[PDB]
Amino acid sequence: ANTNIAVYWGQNSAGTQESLATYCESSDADIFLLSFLNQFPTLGLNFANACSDTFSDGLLHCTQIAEDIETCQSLGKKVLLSLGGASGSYLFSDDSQAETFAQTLWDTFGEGTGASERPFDSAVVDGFDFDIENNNEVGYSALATKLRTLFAEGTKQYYLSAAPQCPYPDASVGDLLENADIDFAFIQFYNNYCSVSGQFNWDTWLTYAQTVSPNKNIKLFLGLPGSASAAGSGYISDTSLLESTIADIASSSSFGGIALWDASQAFSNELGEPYVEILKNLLTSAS
Repeated sequence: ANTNIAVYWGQNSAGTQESLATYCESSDADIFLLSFLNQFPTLGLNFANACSDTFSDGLLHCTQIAEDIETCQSLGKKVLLSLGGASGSYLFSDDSQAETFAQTLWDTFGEGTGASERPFDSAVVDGFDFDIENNNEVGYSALATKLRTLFAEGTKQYYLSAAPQCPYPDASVGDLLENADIDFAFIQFYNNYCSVSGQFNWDTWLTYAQTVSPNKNIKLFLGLPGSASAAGSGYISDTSLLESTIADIASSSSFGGIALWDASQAFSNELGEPYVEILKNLLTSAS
């Protein structure tokens, strides 16, 4: 499809973040990226105010999120766990360490049967997003490649995504995007020279999809802030500009839709219609 909306959820950018299920029951969004597994290989999660309980060892234990992942999935939504963010608390030393970690993710969050503490109990994520922000690329391609092998053990389709910023190549997930099979790229077109109103470089990303990406069918997403306060710059309130941008980029099989930072912002920002709704509708109208 070229009409999907992806939203990050978990970090409460707007302050007023509601439960994950609240957004899945909205109908404006299709893919939900839980933000974030912010610490690894030694596991640590952070979902701002949305989960506070822990196992004895301090690892988050999130029964409401677990319930909500299942609700979301019954409603046809996909829910991926996003690795990374701005914490500064993750790194792989090498490919072998990252391959071990694939097994860890599978057993902790996927359909793996290896006995592990499960932050989401019997809920099973639909895959993983790589929002690596520390400019260290080691291991992610090996991790993604190993995950693909493990997914065959499961009983549903799994997805891998990455969240580069628009400068190409990306200094954190470039190697991953060039060397692993990735379903979705949620490309950040703001806080950078290549934003929509700057020197918009969608063309470069299209070249990447068509000629570099191991998955030729990878779907590129226009990543935007969900409100004026969701990022320093790059918020687009001009609906004519949104409309013309979508018209330009929807013209290829590589266009997947729009990704938004974050749900709390895109759902609550009204212009008096929720911003996420405005975008969902522009996508379907272009289709």
